[PDB]
Amino acid sequence: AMGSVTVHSSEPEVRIPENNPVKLSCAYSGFSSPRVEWKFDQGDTTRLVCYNNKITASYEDRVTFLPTGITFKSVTREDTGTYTCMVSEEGGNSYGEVKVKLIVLVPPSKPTVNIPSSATIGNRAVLTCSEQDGSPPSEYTWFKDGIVMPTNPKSTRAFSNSSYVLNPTTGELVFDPLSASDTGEYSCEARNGYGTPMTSNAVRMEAVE
Amino acid sequence: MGSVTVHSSEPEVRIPENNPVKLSCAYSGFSSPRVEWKFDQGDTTRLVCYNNKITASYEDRVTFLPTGITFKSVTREDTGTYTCMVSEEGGNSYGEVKVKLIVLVPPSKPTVNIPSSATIGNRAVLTCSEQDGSPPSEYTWFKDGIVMPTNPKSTRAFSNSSYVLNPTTGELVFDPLSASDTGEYSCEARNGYGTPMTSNAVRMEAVE
Repeated sequence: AMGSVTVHSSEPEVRIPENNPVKLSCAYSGFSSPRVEWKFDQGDTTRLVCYNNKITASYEDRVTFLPTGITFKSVTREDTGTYTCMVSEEGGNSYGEVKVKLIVLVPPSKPTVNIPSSATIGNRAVLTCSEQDGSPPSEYTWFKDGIVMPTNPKSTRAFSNSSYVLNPTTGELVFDPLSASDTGEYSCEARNGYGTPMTSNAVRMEAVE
Repeated sequence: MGSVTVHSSEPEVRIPENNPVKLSCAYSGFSSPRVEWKFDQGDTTRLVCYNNKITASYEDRVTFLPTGITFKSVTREDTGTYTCMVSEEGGNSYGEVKVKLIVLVPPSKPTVNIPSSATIGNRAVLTCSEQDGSPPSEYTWFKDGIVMPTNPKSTRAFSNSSYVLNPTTGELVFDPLSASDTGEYSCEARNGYGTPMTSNAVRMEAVE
């Protein structure tokens, strides 16, 4: 006795920041005695949020349950993952699955930087930025005397005599050769599109021959 | 031999760059003496006076006397031991005064490589150096401007720190690095001459 069924979610990609409650919708139809279950997924971790129309152990405190979805009370950057609703028909004639994606927003924190005081004119010169609390991740913006770093060193700018390489997601800034011209107060802001972007410590650097 | 003497009023001369200076060498006991000066520093050795005459490389600046060699100007090149050498023609007698010269050059600004950050726990090498000053530089580390105790421990307000200093390498080395070590570092270089130059203060943070 297979019936023609449906399982979908108004919000295929939810987004909300830390601590606020949030509902995850899952509207299904075609089912006479359905068994709804939610499961969690991120990286290699996978644990059930709802099992047997009941919310599992680890969530009852915060996570409530409905024919239409799971409502929370608060979240954390732990909950950032893909939620998979799963409706089956008792006995198992029919079965469907909506896959909702959650992003828990966390503004970026101050980036730690390792600009070194000096480096020799000519050899490689690795500097860095990183932050690690902002969700989504940080995109980094290098400065020099406060004048934003052109991801492109060559071409028109003013920077076209500098030998660097940037990386908006590693923050790794790498000179090669290092030039006398590169002496400057370096820094970097980290923005993830959320909250306010944090700027690191400006660190002067001198090219010593 | 006949009985002779060769000495110098100034066994260890000291004077800074560009000023003229005389090197004395008063000798006695010699009837027809052949005075010659020779230069020495490290592995370089070249004659300043040969055959009672000043050699090629010096006539411009260096003049000659029965009592010594007068200059007109010096450089940190001339910093070395000068050896006067009087012999008696034919070679019956012979003596030698050994004068030491130090040409003074104030210290220049020290280059420093304090790194922005380091991990709480592992080794943390920072540095200072200067290289124009003569005599050499003795270095003085600071932290928030509070002079570095060559001995971290030994009840100094620093016992909790784990560093090692070196007044002549400038090498400052943490091990372990502690959260406590976050600070605006710098160093002055003094060689006892002129004015001591202070490097760039570089803040440093002990992360994770």
